[PDB]
Formats: sequence, structure tokens, C-alpha cells
Amino acid sequence: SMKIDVVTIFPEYLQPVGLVDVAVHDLRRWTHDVHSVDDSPYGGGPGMVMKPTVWGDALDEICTSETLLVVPTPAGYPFTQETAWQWSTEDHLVIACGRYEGIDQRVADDAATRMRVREVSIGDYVLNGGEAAALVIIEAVLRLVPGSLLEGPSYTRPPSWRGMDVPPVLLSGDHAKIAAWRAEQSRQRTIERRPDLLGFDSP
Amino acid sequence: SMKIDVVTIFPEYLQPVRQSLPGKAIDAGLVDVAVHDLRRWTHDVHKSVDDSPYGGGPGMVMKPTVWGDALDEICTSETLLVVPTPAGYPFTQETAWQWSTEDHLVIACGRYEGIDQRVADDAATRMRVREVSIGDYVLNGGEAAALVIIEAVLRLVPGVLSLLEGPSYTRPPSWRGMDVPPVLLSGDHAKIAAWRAEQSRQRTIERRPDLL
Ligand SMILES: Nc1cc(-c2ccc3ccn(Cc4ccccn4)c3c2)[nH]n1
Ligand SMILES: Nc1cc(-c2ccc3ccn(Cc4ccccn4)c3c2)[nH]n1
Repeated sequence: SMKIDVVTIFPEYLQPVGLVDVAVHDLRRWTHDVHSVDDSPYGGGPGMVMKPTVWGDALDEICTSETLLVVPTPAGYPFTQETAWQWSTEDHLVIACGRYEGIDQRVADDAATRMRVREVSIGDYVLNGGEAAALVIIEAVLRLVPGSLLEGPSYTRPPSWRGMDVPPVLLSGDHAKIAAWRAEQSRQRTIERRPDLLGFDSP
Repeated sequence: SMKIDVVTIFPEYLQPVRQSLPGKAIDAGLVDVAVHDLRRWTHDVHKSVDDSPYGGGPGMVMKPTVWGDALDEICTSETLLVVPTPAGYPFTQETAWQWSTEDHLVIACGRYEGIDQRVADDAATRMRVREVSIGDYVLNGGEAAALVIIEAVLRLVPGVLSLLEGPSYTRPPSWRGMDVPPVLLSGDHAKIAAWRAEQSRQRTIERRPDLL
């Protein structure tokens, strides 16, 4: 059993969500001011940084000492399939979705004193916020909840379509020849598309 | 000006993007995002999108017949076809920059064990096709991958929306026993830049040693 809490300033983005309960929290519910979640960065620079004070009160109410705090960030550790397996057995996940240029560092540092904190990246691209990354994390984790190489090409009926035939080995019904072909196709694809997985230089 | 078409069996998954778009960008004709149900192009009364894999195996493969019809109607010869897949080329920031100047993007969102390979192969004979992965993890479909692709591409299109970045700080100067690093309040902007560069290198060594 697992509980996932997602904290964000845009709770509407998280709308695409027995054994698991998923709750979305608006961060602006923890502001006592009439107007603000963001302020200018110390030391200068572009954009805005999310204030630590608002995040502190939100995570104090939601998180326990057993909580694993997930902070999506482009500067984080790589979130992989290995990470997804490690997180699928967790009791409580809190995903802190940032916006603007990110969250004040002291939020992750403060939470690390009472709980386990993971700053993670889902890929080498920049998103506008952690909301999209949260949806990626949730999907990757939840499909592994109890209850190595690139995948080869997949085919289904008809056997001939638009003048393109399904590879005749798959129709033959020879399990040993099918497995040998599929392994060949997977290894040829991994060389071409992701040579790093087999231990070669990226293009 | 950019048109994005998304084809999926779950069109409700792509509600975040359409909601997150500002009205000013749509009214100026900079962006038009349209979501299409794949079951519009089904042939049978049961509205079948999937069928059993050739050569055995677990799970199901999405039908080439239904997908072929959908792409014939939506795609032109100037279309760049984006097909999210765990076995694809890596989608990076460089990939996002290249696609930000494109006129027509069609994202084909698969489910089950993926789409019949002949769909992309047929499309490759008359248009540019990109099979892409957003990371080294497996999702249930291409819908979450599409939201990632759309957000990354569109934020680089103006008005629509290397080492690792160091720690960022804001008000207050003191919070829960932690002070903002005094260098950031010194007024020595040469020293700040050098401090930020060192923090960037330290974070890169610790978190992403592959980039060095
Ligand atoms: N793998 C990832 C993670 C992210 C991500 C996660 C959370 C936030 C909150 C804000 N931004 C924007 C932003 C812009 C400039 C520098 C830092 N951050 C985020 C981006 N994108 N791609
Ligand atoms: N970087 C990526 C891409 C995907 C992705 C994209 C599209 C589909 C359509 C179906 N599945 C599930 C599935 C499971 C087992 C083998 C093949 N596919 C998808 C997964 N996940 N992570």
C-alpha cells in the first residue's frame, strides 16, 4: 500500500490521476498573506525563486519521518528504472512541484534533517515546472507496485499491410528462431539509438 | 506559428497542456494544440485499437490499420511525426530547440506494448519521423511523454508560455537555522559568479559525473 501527496501552485495540471491513494495539495493554502510564493534570487540572476517559508509549513503538515520527499529539478540525480523499483516499495511519497526558476535550497536541506530527500531529474531538458515530472514519476513507479536493453519492433495483424510484410520468422511459429531474431533486433537497435547502454560513445 | 496534434486513446490526459496555454498565444496564432481520440479511426463496432503480437509474447500491439488512417488524415508531407517509445532516441534540450521552429508536430501516443512498426515505417516514406525516449524508465503509454515534449518545446517558442545549476536562495536571509551564503549579499559580483561556478562543479561531480 502507498500514499502519494503532490504539492503544487497549479493543482489543475495533476488532473490525469484501492492499493494506492493519490492526493493533490495547493501550496497557496499555506500562505497567510493576502497577496506571494516567490521572490527575487539572492546574488542576482534571471527569474524568481520560490520562498522557503510557504514550503516549510506545507511539508510540516504533510510529511512524517518515514516520508521520502521527491523534488523534481533539472539539476537533480537521474531518475531511472532502478529508482522506480526502489520507490515502488515505499509507504509514503511526497512530490514537491516547483515553479519559476525553482525552490529555495534550504527547503530540501531542512527536510533532510527529519526525512529522506531525493532531488531528481527525469531527463536532460528543461520543463516549466515539476508537475509534468511528477506525472512521469507517478506513472513509472505505480506500474511496478506489487499488484537492460532497448525493445525490438512489434507487429500485429494483418500479416501484409500497404505492401509491407510482417517479418516471416514471426509467422513461422519457431520459438527458438523468434527469440534469436528478437534479440538480434534489440541489439541492433541499442547500437543505433542508445550506444551508451552497451558501453560505447554517444553521437 | 505552430500546430500540435496529439493522437491518443486517452484524450483527457492532454488536458493540462490546453489549460496551461495563455489566451494571448492562441489569439495571436502562435500555437494551436488539438487532441484527437484514436477510436475515431476504428473500423469495427467494438472500436478495436489493439491485437495480439506476431511471434507470441505478453501484452498487446496497437493496430496498424487504425493508426494508418489517423495519420493519413492529420499528417501532411511537412509534418514532423513524434512517436514516444522506451526504445527511441533520447529527447534532449537540443531536440527541444530543433522542434521549437517546426510548423506541424503530430505526437502519436501509443499504449499496451507499443504500435505496429509498419506505421512509423510507412510514414517515414513521405514524412520525417522521430522515435523518442524522454528517459531511462518505462511508462504505461506515450501520454506523459507527450506532456513532457510539448512543455519543453513550447517554452522555447517565444511568447507561447554544460554543468548543473547551483543552489538558489531567496527571502528571508535566515530560515530554520540556515543562513543564505554571505557571499550572495556581499556586493562582489565577480566573487558571486566564481562561487556559483564552483557550486555548479561540485553538484556536477556529485550528481552527474557522466557530464564530465
Ligand atoms: N528533468 C527536469 C526537471 C525539470 C524541472 C523541475 C521542476 C522545476 C521548477 C521550475 N522549473 C523550471 C526551471 C527553469 C530554469 C532552471 C530551473 N528550473 C523546473 C524544471 N525539468 N526537467
Ligand atoms: N521514455 C519512455 C517512453 C515510454 C513509453 C512510450 C510509449 C508507450 C506505449 C506503450 N508503452 C508501454 C510499454 C511497455 C513495455 C514495452 C513498450 N511499451 C509506452 C512507453 N516510457 N518511457
